[PDB]
Amino acid sequence: ATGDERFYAEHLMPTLQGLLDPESAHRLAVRFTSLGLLPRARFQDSDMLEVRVLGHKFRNPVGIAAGFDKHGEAVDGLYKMGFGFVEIGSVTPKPQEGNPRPRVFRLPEDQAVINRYGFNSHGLSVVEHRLRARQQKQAKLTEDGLPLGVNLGKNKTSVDAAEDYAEGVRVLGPLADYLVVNVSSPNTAGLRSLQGKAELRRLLTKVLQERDGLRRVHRPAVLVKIAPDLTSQDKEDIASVVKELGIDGLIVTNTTVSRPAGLQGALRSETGGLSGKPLRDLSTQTIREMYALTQGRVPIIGVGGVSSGQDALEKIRAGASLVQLYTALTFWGPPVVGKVKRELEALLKEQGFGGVTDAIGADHRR
Ligand SMILES: Cc1cc2nc3c(=O)[nH]c(=O)nc-3n(C[C@H](O)[C@H](O)[C@H](O)COP(=O)(O)O)c2cc1C
Ligand SMILES: C/C(=C/CC/C(C)=C/Cc1c(O)c(Cl)c(C)c(C=O)c1O)[C@H](C)O
Ligand SMILES: O=C(O)c1cc(=O)[nH]c(=O)[nH]1
Repeated sequence: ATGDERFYAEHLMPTLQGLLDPESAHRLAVRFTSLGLLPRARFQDSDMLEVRVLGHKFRNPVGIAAGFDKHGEAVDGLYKMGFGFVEIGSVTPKPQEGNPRPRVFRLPEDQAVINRYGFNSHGLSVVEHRLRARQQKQAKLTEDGLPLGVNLGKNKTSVDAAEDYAEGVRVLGPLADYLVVNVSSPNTAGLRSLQGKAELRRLLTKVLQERDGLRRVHRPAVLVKIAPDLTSQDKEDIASVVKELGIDGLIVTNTTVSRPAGLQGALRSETGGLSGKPLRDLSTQTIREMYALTQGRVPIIGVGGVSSGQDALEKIRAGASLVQLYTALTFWGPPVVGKVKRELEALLKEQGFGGVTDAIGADHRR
């Protein structure tokens, strides 16, 4: 390990967290990142970490999960941090405030967070203009193995969920390498019901028609982000719809409304989605299930509790082609990105994989 990793993890981050409420801390993190005020990213990505998936090259398989940069303000700073790809959002069609404060909570004893933001969003028009200001810069980044994802949500008061997602495809689709249909936020009433077979089929048919209507150079992959709290029936149904419609991939998983036995944080019974270590293995097992149900033919972005190279490799071996993290960044700071990549490379070598690609779904072939 490096000195930076230790300093951030043991001293700087815990000290700053002791001084700032979680939302203020988040806002400062976005601001600092957007301005490029970050420790020097020492880790050079090796060829072993390159993944080709979703019609793109990814320089490394470690991305920033949705919810950190909700409004597309810090994309370049996130690449500077060493992320192989950036996902922004969720973005709603109209601007909306989200829930009253406080709405984010740290569980330090669990290395977890609970949030109930409720899709606070600058809205499609603001984010569209923000991305347009760097659209050609992004085109070059994408070509150089650094793709951009855009995660779409729906407004609280909308009377037509499918039309909300359709508007997101039309407005932000042309600026994204991939789009995410987020039907798994636990913080918007009725949203998770869109994961049901009939609702999902209707919704995704509309989303895919809108995507297919975009010009070729502006036509993103479409992925669906799912909950960790689905029944076996729900998962079978999602896999069936994914295959029927030719959905490009899955993001597995969002936060959990479960509260695993053993949580110690004083704030464990706050309403919202739980992220970080207590989610890790629930997410891994959901990746494992979804990979098997889709016969390994549908790319999966694995997310939930990734804080180390071992966490990343477990999700990759379970069937993820790429991974994302968020909560680990909140505890360990920017050095966690290089840490995960360096550990992942070392483990791939130790386990006799030629690269990340060889390890994808390896557990299913044991
Ligand atoms: C504060 C916070 C805000 C989030 N906002 C979003 C969001 O807007 N859209 C989304 O799809 N996921 C959102 N997520 C979920 C993350 O993208 C990710 O699925 C989840 O936190 C698991 O990863 P982690 O354990 O590495 O944080 C959010 C998570 C947190 C902690
Ligand atoms: C350059 C940086 C300075 C960070 C200062 C700080 C105090 C971060 C903790 C933190 C939290 O405590 C919490 Cl609760 C959240 C949600 C977030 C959400 O992002 C979060 O970043 C970052 C590391 O990129
Ligand atoms: O905005 C939020 O509350 C939010 C959205 C989401 O998809 N996941 C999450 O944990 N929080």
